[PDB]
Amino acid sequence: SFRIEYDTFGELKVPNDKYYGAQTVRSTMNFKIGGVTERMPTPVIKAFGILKRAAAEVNQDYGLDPKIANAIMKAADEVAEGKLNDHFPLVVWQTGSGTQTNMNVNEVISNRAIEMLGGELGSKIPVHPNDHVNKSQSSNDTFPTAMHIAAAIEVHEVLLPGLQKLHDALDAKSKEFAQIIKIGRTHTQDAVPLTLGQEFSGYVQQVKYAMTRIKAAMPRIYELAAGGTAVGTGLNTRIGFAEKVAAKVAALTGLPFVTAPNKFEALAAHDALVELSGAMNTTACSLMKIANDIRFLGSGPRSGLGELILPENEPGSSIMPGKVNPTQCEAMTMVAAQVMGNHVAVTVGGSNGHFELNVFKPMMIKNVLHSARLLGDASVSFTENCVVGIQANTERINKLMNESLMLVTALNPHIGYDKAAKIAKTAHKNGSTLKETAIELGYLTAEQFDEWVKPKDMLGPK
Amino acid sequence: NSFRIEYDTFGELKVPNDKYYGAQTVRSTMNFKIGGVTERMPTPVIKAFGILKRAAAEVNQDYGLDPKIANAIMKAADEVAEGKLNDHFPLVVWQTGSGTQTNMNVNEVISNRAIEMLGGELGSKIPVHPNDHVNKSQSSNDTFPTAMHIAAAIEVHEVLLPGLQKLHDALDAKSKEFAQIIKIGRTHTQDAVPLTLGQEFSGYVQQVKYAMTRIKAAMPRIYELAAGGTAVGTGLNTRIGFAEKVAAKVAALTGLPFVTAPNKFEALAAHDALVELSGAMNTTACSLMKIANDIRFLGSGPRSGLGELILPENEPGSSIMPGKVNPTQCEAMTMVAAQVMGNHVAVTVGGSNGHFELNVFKPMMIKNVLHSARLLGDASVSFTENCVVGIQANTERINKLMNESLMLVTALNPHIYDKAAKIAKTAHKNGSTLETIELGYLTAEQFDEWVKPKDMLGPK
Amino acid sequence: NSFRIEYDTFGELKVPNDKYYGAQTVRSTMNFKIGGVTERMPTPVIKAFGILKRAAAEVNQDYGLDPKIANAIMKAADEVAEGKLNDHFPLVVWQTGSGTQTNMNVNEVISNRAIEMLGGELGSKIPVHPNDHVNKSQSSNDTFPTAMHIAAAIEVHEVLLPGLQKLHDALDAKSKEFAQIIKIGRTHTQDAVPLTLGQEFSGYVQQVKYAMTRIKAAMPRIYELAAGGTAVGTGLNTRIGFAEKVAAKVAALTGLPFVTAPNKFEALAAHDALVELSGAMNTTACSLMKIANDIRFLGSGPRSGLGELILPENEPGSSIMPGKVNPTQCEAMTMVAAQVMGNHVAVTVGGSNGHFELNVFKPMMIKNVLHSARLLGDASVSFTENCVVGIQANTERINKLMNESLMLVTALNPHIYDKAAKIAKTAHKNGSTLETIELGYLTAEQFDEWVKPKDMLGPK
Amino acid sequence: SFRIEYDTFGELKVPNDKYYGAQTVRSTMNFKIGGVTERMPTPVIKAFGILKRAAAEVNQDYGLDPKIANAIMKAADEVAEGKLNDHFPLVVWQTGSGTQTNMNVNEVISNRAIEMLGGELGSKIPVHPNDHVNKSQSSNDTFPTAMHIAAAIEVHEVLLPGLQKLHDALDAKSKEFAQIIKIGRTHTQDAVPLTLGQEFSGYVQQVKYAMTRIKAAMPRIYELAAGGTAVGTGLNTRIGFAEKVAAKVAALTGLPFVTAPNKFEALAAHDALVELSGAMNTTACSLMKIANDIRFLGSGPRSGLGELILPENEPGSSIMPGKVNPTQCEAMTMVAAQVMGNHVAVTVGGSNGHFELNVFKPMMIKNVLHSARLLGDASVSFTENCVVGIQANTERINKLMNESLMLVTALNPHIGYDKAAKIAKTAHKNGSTLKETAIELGYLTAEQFDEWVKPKDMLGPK
Ligand SMILES: N[C@H](CP(=O)(O)O)C(=O)O
Ligand SMILES: N[C@H](CP(=O)(O)O)C(=O)O
Ligand SMILES: N[C@H](CP(=O)(O)O)C(=O)O
Ligand SMILES: N[C@H](CP(=O)(O)O)C(=O)O
Repeated sequence: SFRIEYDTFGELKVPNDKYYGAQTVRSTMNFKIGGVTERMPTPVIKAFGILKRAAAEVNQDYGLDPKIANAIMKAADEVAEGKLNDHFPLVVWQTGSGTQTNMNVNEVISNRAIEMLGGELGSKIPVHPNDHVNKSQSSNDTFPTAMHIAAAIEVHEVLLPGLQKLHDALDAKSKEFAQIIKIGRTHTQDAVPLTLGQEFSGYVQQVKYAMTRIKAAMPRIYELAAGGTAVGTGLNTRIGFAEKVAAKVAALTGLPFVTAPNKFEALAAHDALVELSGAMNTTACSLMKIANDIRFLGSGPRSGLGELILPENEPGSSIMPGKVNPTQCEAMTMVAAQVMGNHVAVTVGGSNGHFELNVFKPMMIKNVLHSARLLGDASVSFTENCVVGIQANTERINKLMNESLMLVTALNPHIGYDKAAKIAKTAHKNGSTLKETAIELGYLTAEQFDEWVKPKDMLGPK
Repeated sequence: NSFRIEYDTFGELKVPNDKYYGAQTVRSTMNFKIGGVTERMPTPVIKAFGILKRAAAEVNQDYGLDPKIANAIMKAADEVAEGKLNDHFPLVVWQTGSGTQTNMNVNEVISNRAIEMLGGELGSKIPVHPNDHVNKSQSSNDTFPTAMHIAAAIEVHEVLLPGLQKLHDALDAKSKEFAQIIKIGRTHTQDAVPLTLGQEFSGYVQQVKYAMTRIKAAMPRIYELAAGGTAVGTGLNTRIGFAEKVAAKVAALTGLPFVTAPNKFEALAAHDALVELSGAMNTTACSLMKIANDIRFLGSGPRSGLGELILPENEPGSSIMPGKVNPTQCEAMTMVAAQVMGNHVAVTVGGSNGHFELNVFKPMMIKNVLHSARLLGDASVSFTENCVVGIQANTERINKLMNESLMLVTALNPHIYDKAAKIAKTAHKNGSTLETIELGYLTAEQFDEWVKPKDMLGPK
Repeated sequence: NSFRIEYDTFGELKVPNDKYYGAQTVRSTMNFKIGGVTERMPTPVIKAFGILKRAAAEVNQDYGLDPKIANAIMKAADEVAEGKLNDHFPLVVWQTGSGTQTNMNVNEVISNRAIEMLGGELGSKIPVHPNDHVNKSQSSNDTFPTAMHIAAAIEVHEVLLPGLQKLHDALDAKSKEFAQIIKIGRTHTQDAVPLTLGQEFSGYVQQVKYAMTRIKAAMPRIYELAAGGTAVGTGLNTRIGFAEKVAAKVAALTGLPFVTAPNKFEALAAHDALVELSGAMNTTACSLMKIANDIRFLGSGPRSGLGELILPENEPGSSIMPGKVNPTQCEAMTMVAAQVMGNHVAVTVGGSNGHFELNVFKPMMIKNVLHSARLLGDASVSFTENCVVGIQANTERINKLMNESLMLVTALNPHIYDKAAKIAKTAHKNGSTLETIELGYLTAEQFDEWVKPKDMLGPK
Repeated sequence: SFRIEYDTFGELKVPNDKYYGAQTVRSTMNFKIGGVTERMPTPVIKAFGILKRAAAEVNQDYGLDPKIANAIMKAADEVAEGKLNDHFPLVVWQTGSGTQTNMNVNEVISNRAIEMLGGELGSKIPVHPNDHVNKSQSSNDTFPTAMHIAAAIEVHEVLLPGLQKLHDALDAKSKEFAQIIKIGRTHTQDAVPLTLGQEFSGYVQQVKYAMTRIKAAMPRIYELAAGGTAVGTGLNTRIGFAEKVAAKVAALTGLPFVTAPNKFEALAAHDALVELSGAMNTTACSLMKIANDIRFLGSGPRSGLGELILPENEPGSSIMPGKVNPTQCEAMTMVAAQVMGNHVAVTVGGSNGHFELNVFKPMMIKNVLHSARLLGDASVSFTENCVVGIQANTERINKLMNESLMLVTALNPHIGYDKAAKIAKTAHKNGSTLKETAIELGYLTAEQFDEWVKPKDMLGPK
């Protein structure tokens, strides 16, 4: 059930049902940091598939045998399509260049291509991991290329679609709640009116701006390092390889990938991952506020604010009979907190480049992909399992709004804020309504108050 | 307008005649124009340098320093320590990472003030030489870390812990005062089962008690002083016993248990103790965020919020929303909490980036630690005196909110939770009281026996 | 010693006769004693308030404000904006989370200075009333955010970007100057293949160019002003057109493309644009950490380091290690970089903690954003003028380090990597040159043809 | 291959080969945030096993049938021993109280106990998830209890043993290198001498202090919330239950667990997790410095510092023939960066408690366990695969040290620092040695220099 491969350190049993070789087994022995939970994220593996596919096709221009190139392309496609995920056992906590994973990809594509050409697994015949699959490449330019492909795909496939669904659901609710006049709260204190639609329009703008911020952080993610080789010079690669590989990846993905104009900047730093993480960090601040507001507006049902009725997805507590909780708000705010921590991890990695290579690469892409996936998935879940089903408690909203002492703000231009403040202070002290306190105080008539104090008229400038 | 003329190996320098600093300091002001006066080395570091140079001058008498000179250095150093010469320190945090510029600034000011006391000429280095006398047996590499730990320890003992002690005592007083008031608990922000306002406040008391324990637990390695390590930690060109004598002198002058760092390489190459102390203040900030934010929300209204607490009014109300008054001390405290968390990340990045024999992020690290300690201390005093001590319970409102809670039916769980859930769901749907006799699970007399909030405050 | 007497609803207040602030400001100094003078509201916020109140006064003439009063408010506001009245702002960042105390401080100072210009009595609110005239059509809730964005935009355009532009141009000059010098690359800190010192520096140039692009990309939503939202964003008790006219007036006064925020609820309830701008400065800090740290290590020695660069000497050497000179500008820059990263976390925590219609972490958020922008700007100028422009290449040392590198045998990969690895391993073990003819893989003439560093700088 | 269970929302197919029930399947449908990578960490599941075992035994004092109690204890033990890991499919990104996981544990222990008593899976007969397995408990007090048990075990079993191995290996090297005189570097510049043993003693102290800091952060992790129930009052639990459960967990683990003196503090906040994360954050700063120093000291072999020879564990690069890299230093520094980010995630969660319950619990324990595991595993790997095999390049060290211009510091007390500075400046400008420059300058004789400038004599105070 094992074959035998060798490196300069000894012989290695390799499971016969695995496409990886001696370098990968050696790497599993040397980097036992975290369990299977710490394995290189799938999107990086798939991006390596896309990248090696592109390199194999392009390398035909620079002397790669079409028969071999074709088999490498088919094997690479299987990696990209997630058919060979079980042949990647290596953790994030490896070489800072992601060398072990590049070798893992080179070995798996080599042996799968060998199998397709009816060769012997482990023979490197006729497909050699270094001479064919890694031709014109280093880990130094391929791992960054895989990071940017993986990041771009996760943003377009998961993060932005998630935020789009949340935007559309919040906007629907904004329109639905456009007529409902509620009380504003500033410093958590009773303030002047606004519509529940107006409050929700704030959330809509925040999510719209989140998608703008993420798109604004993508242009330099579309720059691929492929062609820089060891130090960015492109030593032992051919003129045009960098441009052709980038164009091939753009064609394969339908995303506007281009070669990095400066390969030194592309290898020595991952400032684009720090930039993208920063956009997701801003998104996390927006989502924390939206989810926390909805949590508190839905609080009660009796001794909270109780302005919103949130959908019940789970049965109530057995220890507090029938009690139901804003559980999607909790999942979203926990994700928001995680993204903020991930961002600091990305920042520390990004700041610690040395000369020609930043060697924090696996850690940086792990945190960026984690944040993008969590934000995308949480946005869908928060939308489908909370936002779309939110109802307004119109009776309660109307009571809380009408009872607010700060409706006397409407009397500011009519009787001055000194007299308005006396009415509010007196009504508060007496447990009285504003109307009767103003009549008893003799600042206006019952008919004047009913003309000057209409919530419907306090929703815009005059 | 009045300037004297000093020289360094780079040229002549105009030095204001009314300043005790010299050529090294003026040169440093020309080379490090990063941030305005707001970015000047914090006063506690300057004062700690005063204490340290005072200790070194006295101790150096054992190692050949003229008592006449030593005495004048001690008097001038004491003036620095007492904050009499703060205007003679114009240098910013954003200087050499060893804090060399500030050490030289201290050496020059003490030198010229001592010269003045001995009737010499300012700028002459006669008879008190900044390097040969004031900096004798020392480097910036061991003195700046010594000043950091002295400054940090004094700020913790004089500002941070006294602030938290006042907050602890005020919260504990309120816990006792509110021990009889039964309110409704909130979990997930939802109506929960009863607890006393005293019980809720006892949580806050424990958090502040544990904050003080955490800060004290982070101090033992702050009491380790680098003084004696000189350039790289070997103690090259310093005398045997100097390290122990200077530490003992600082302990005697401050009444704090300062000792020489057992490993001077660890003391110069890293400031892990500042990262540790920042971490304690970071935990404290999480506790204070929770306490201040809870009190903010419990005080919300006065009508369309929770309105359980009445917070003292310290300012007149808004003119834009007439008479509106806000939990302003809660805002100051929660903004401070957020600042401490950011400061902690700055300290961590500095702490992680030591190179070989010297960490050269020293000024940035102590600035953030002193900022956090000062803000936490001052905010704790202000939050205590201007909010906590004056908090009142809205007993009428609390009683209504608690009695009306559907989750009082939890008391019926051991008596009759399936049936309890039906009562709560029905009462909720009907806008009825837990009347809902109608369901026929108990008599009016049984409900009055089985549902007493007074009995739901403990295990049985 | 000279005091006048003002009143609020809480009592009488002594106000220094030589101060333009009033009862609200003195009350605020009594209630918010958190940090010393170092924690005072940053000057750029005060100046931005000057610009904003100037704009409001002029625009308010359309909505019934007496031109005589309006004119005096405009002159007094201009003095605030020009930094003539900085001593009349004693309030700290750690106040109300809306920045209400500072808005009142601005309203009072402009009121009393305008009163003085019109020959009235200081403290009288006659004929210029702080609330009725200077604060007309406004709340703190929409004015403080407006001041934050004006202050942030001006600091970015006047300090941060000019600083990075100088650094970009200086690095680019050096890139061109060093375009012919072939050095050894380092990956994992290990000896790698050649690149030019110009190529390495072109990396730094791109990083700074992209930093300026990132900051500019983060500005569009900073140009959105909240002015017109008043209390909760509805614009209650303000006039139609006021929001657009005030934004257009600020744009005209500053020459920056300020516009009214399309959604005033988003503008009051959150400061996501400050979190976005802080994020751009956070990325910039990662770029500058790398550039400054690389130059620090490349300049290391002069004998037992890398010693590829000769950094300008700006200070005299150490007296403790005679003549020793250090990369002090690199230390100032990397300490600033670490500070920006911490500041960013403070901004993020504040930004995440909005409640309903108002985020009340406003002063803390703008303090951290302005701190980061100022430090990055000033450090970029200082690092440029006092280090980068004067950097020299040690061509003799660079040439030795590069020619002796075992990884020049990489050039032989396409000619003869198994054989290339044997040559490197043998030369290393023997302390020999790549002589190692002995292995017999090529002739002395073939090696001289196949191994030219000049040919290893590009793809073929 | 499926049985059928019901909740108030519909019928649910439950795989017959799974011990979880309707609440768990419902939770998998409602919380699709991240894949299997985001599943509740195993140590939390195992800690739930220990906790439910303790509760079942103790509950016999308060009316739980011994027959049932015994079966619950056996099933709980299987969870604790990691025999039933595949029956826990729920993610971290659930209810902030960890309610879904508590229910998952209650269901699995219920059905496994039912199976042991020959009952029908899904019947809740005779072992009821709520009435028996969750007896005297809430999620609010059990999830915090599981967090502290999991955290304490990870610290004692993984983190501290890892740091102990690193401490001992660094101390061995300190002793081994005690005679080797190298050049100190301050600001990265050539400084005065110290032994390689002295430099390594710095690292030893940092790791010793790391273990002290972690132990100093444990006392409040040993406080268990069990007994607080819903809000901390202990409503619907029995007097003595809190103390007995804590004592039982202490006995089962051999760790000094005690009941939290204040259950309000224990439910409303997780300040102890923030405290422990802070200790691991300080540890990360220490390990960043140690790993980065060793990386740079091992740099070359020719155009770096080259003072250390690091063990080769992998074959050299094929693109740069024979090039070998400090890969364990990279794994360690990437872990250090991750711990710093995790710490910010923990801090944000810890700061955001509301009234009687902090609902960031799963996110906080995930980050704490991640940091502890990574630090522990990286410490072992860095020790075994780098530190124990480090050699000194004595020839190179001796050259770099003897050539340093700052050996003239030894002449400070003999000829004053002004004359010493002239010698250094002149020798530098002339490319000369200190000795001959001092003779040519005429500040001392060849015999005086050889007496006054001995590196052996510059290693201590005089
Ligand atoms: N990691 C690369 C070499 P590779 O491309 O083999 O990963 C380096 O040493 O710089
Ligand atoms: N900064 C110190 C020496 P000093 O004591 O002069 O500050 C160094 O160069 O290592
Ligand atoms: N702070 C504002 C009002 P102001 O404009 O008085 O600052 C509020 O109470 O919402
Ligand atoms: N989560 C608890 C109830 P449970 O114990 O069922 O998890 C709450 O609502 O406070």
